[PDB]
Amino acid sequence: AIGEFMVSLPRMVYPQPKVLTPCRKDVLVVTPWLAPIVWEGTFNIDILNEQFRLQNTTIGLTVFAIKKYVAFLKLFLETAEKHFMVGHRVHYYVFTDQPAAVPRVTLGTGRQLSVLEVRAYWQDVSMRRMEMISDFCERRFLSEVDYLVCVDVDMEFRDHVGVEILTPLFGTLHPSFYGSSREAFTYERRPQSQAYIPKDEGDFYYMGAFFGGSVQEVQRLTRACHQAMMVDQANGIEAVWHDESHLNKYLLRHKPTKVLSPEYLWDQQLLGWPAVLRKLRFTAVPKN
Amino acid sequence: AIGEFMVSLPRMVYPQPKVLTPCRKDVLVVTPWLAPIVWEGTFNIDILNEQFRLQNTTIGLTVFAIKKYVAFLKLFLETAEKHFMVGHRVHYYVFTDQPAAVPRVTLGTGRQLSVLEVRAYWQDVSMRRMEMISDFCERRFLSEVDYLVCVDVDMEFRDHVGVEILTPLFGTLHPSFYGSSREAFTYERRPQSQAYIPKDEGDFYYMGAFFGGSVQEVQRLTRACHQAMMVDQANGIEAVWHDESHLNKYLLRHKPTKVLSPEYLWDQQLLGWPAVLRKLRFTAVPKN
Ligand SMILES: O=c1ccn([C@@H]2O[C@H](COP(=O)(O)OP(=O)(O)C[C@H]3O[C@H](CO)[C@H](O)[C@H](O)[C@H]3O)[C@@H](O)[C@H]2O)c(=O)[nH]1
Ligand SMILES: O=c1ccn([C@@H]2O[C@H](COP(=O)(O)OP(=O)(O)C[C@H]3O[C@H](CO)[C@H](O)[C@H](O)[C@H]3O)[C@@H](O)[C@H]2O)c(=O)[nH]1
Ligand SMILES: [Mn+2]
Ligand SMILES: [Mn+2]
Repeated sequence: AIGEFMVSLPRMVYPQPKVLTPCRKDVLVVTPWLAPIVWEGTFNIDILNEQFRLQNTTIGLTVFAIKKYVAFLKLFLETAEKHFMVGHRVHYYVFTDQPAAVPRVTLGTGRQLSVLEVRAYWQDVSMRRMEMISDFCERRFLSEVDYLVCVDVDMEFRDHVGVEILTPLFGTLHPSFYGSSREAFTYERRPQSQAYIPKDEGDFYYMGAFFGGSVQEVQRLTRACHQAMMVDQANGIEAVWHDESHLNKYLLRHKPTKVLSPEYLWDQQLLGWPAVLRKLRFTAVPKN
Repeated sequence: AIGEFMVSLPRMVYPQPKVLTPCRKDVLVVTPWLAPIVWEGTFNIDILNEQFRLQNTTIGLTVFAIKKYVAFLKLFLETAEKHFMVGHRVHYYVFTDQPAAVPRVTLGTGRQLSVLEVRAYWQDVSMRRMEMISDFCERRFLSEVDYLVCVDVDMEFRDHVGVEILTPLFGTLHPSFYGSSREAFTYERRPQSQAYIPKDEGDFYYMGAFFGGSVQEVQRLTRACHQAMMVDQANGIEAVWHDESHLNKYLLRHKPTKVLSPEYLWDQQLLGWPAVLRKLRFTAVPKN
């Protein structure tokens, strides 16, 4: 449950936070709109686990595995079982055109998986994830989970991804652009697109492969992006990076209440393991 | 309004936040439970003003001026008009035993003041602020304001205090203890008190002179503190720092969603103007 009466935390013994000692001096840990940017060292997971378990939090995880991408499900789900929200209630929603190709993955207690069949297939395909999350699953998600997390399938968990990410609305810093100036961001730059962002605007470049929030906020985001993509289709334009371009426009105009660092979306083959990353949590798998 | 549909921000031109450049390297800007700690340099007030004005936010400010403390009202209110939530809707609630001693202070547009008469007077006096904020003003605050801010009167505003503070629940770092280790904090240490905190617990020492949040969360806090103070009275014990001791116990067990730095509660006569304070926003007036 979100927003409901919160019982007291129990007594806990942990290191005192010290006002004159930053957790991290090498990175920005809060946005200019006072949203935490989540890096290792910024959170005490024991405190957060307590807070979220006291609310009996349920997290939904959506993932699409259409056509050949069903091959990625086994590693995705098996590593999610090792690293994603362990100890919390989790409901996986696997959207696929091949229900029989979903691997039988053994789940920990308090965790469940639903296979949701969708159509095979390009413009309706580009809008598929945003449309599916909003238009068709609206009522189900509201009844079943407190938060939704929406990720790419061509990925594996290598380390902890937990309740530190949960908040009304979050996006994730794209691993290729976190050091870039805004003029270099690959936002949609054509004013004829609903995703248009001028060269003097932009906070961050968020990747389309990991976003989430409360069910209400995720449905707001996905509905807005779906509607904007439909306008573009009607006007004969497709944004340069498809749903990611629209996600970036949305998060510019509706600031996220947390931002995940690139620990949460990394490609080691492409980008190595820089000093600023203490953990590589959720990482690209080769898709050639 | 809180928690309601949020319209898009307009286009804004402002400096890009840079991931590899902290706003502040000299202080902790986020707690281990991912609450921002509000210091100058951590927020873009233009973004925040936009967000809160788009919600037509109304802020209530409670202040008690009983017996000789009515003398502090003129400077308190006149400086609040210069610095507190300017541009936003503000409702001052002045609780006093001398309604006729409230100074006639000229208010900016969209701002109003209500004089609420209370009894003169020691144990019911110690609980007065927490009881008054909870038990008697519950319905009125819910109908009239979105956030409540609860402050001492023996104070003046010298610089901006604005919507950067607003959040479901906040406390303020006590200016005398922000560099102290938790064992040195003047928490109530007797296990016979409801305010008891052992020497190995505690995040911060919050001052009783500036706390706030949403109306719901402030009523939860003030009700809990009032109830705990009544238990102590029944058991023949008064906590070492009265309502502040109880506030500290509450905020240990119910973590605040922002923490205000000592910019927001300072005594220059006692503590000077240290390098870590870029602004002195709300400061002690002599009360001899
Ligand atoms: O045949 C398919 C194709 C895709 N998918 C699904 O879509 C997800 C994104 O695609 P991909 O990972 O290739 O792109 P990335 O380059 O890692 C991710 C980026 O590029 C996309 C276009 O390829 C979009 O622009 C997206 O917005 C952006 O983030 C993929 O993980 C699957 O869950 C599927 O199930 N079957
Ligand atoms: O005759 C009075 C006495 C008080 N008040 C009201 O109470 C507020 C707190 O008291 P004070 O500022 O003296 O204490 P400080 O030392 O600045 C504040 C601290 O000490 C308190 C006891 O004196 C409590 O322990 C409190 O919890 C703690 O923060 C004061 O600002 C007035 O709004 C009033 O209206 N008439
Ligand atoms: Mn991908
Ligand atoms: Mn005072």
